[PDB]
Amino acid sequence: DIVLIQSTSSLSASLGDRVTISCRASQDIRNYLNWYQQKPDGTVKLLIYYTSRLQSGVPSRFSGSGSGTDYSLTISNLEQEDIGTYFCQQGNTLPWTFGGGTKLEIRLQQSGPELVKPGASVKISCKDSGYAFSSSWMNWVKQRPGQGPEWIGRIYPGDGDTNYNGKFKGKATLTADKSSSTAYMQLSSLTSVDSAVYFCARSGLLRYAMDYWGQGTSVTVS
Repeated sequence: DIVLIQSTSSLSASLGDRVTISCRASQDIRNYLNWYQQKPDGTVKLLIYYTSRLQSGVPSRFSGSGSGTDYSLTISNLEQEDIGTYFCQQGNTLPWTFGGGTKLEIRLQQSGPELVKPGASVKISCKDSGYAFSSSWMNWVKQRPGQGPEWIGRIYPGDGDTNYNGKFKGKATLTADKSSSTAYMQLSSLTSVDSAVYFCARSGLLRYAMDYWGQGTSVTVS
């Protein structure tokens, strides 16, 4: 599996400062590198895809560069709304993998939180109001505090096709219901390591770029 490293895990700067965050891959990822921004409230948005393309709506102060194994994201002049944690993600080879994240500071409808007993199981949902639910891939991502997110797998509701990250094949079961435009993920035999926030994130135009995100579901093992 490809490993992504963000050598700076935390950085503080001043408003107006130029900021540049690095992402290094263990092997050539052929520019299939995306950047996500997670606000302090936990919401996630795709900011840059395919190394340098800005998602619609993203301010021009954001830019991405790189090639081979070395990539970077730059904010030309920092604004308050840019505070949060940035994660790079490669889309060259499955399973998709993310960097550990870089927290920056100033110097889809998912189901509710669940509290589970050790060894129990949970089944969380993600409803898509978009018309392309049945013709898009619904991905699921795990995020533990301060850890690099992990891509769990994906399902194509159109025909039920699934792809799992080997690490989660015995842990997660993905299903979907086209009639209600809802995707589900069942997590089995939960351990303390399974306590995390789980996100559903859709991809379609670019399979390796998740352009629509749910707000996340916090699963806690007691």
